[PDB]
Amino acid sequence: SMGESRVILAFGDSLFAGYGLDKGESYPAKLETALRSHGINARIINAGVSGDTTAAGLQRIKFVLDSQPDKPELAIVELGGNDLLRGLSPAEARQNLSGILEELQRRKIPILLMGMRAPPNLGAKYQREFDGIYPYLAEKYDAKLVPFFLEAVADRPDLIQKDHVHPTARGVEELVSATSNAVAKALPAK
Repeated sequence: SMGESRVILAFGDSLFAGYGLDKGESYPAKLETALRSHGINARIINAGVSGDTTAAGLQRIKFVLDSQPDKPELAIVELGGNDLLRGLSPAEARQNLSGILEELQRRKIPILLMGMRAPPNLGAKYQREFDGIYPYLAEKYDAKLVPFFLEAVADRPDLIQKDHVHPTARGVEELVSATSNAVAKALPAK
């Protein structure tokens, strides 16, 4: 094919950075290769930063854009999962994401928003509020939306890395039942 590659900014968190994966296995790298099958030669800027919250993304969006030798022709924005992990306000996440999208819109950079979904641990009230920020933002900022970015792995635990293992409250009881003898034995008798 003719011509320089199309520049895409992948602006996100550990899901773009490729946490736990080897070189070339991250989503932006594999997406770049897959776009060849759509007739596209892309250079995807991997601006994923592990642990980035929406506020962290807002803090760096201008710097990331100003650092580019070639202006992005599309920005893919994938943030909010870390806000969920910290239990942070969904309203503040929406406000922070709004600031990111406003900067992209100012520069006339098209936006694709990757929708994030809350797990049931925080409760239905928080989950409904968090999930709704993405369709709201896509409408407000004329962005295309992938409603549920992680949908394709949602029912596939075999496709999810084993790393953090946080017991549930019932899981904690299981650990206590298995380890209390050892604790009692390690404590000097009174």
